[PDB]
Amino acid sequence: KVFGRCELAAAMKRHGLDNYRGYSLGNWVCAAKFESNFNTQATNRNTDGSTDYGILQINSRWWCNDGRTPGSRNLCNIPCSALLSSDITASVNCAKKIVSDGNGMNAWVAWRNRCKGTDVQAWIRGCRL
Repeated sequence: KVFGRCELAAAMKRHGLDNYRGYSLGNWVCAAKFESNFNTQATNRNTDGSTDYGILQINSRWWCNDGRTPGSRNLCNIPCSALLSSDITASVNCAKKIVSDGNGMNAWVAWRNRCKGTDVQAWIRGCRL
């Protein structure tokens, strides 16, 4: 599913992402924009052989099992395919684990390069929330 901007903000809020670990909703929406362009089915293969999955491009080296990432872990205890659902529950639950890990949202490189320090509130402006 390709979410609308406000539609995803509402879904993220419903699922408890607003100010999770102190990161406002705009931060999460901005990270989703640049990671996946709001497309739950986004995938992208990395040079190391891992793959990024879903709206928040969660990676198979640590967080999910795809069966093809040697040496990897599955710390969210989910198949990576769960991260491609129209229902963002699995992505959210795993993202909360990730953002709790130490480096906050710096775990998402697109967030650190394109969202961090910006006026992220723009991403939820106008939305019925």
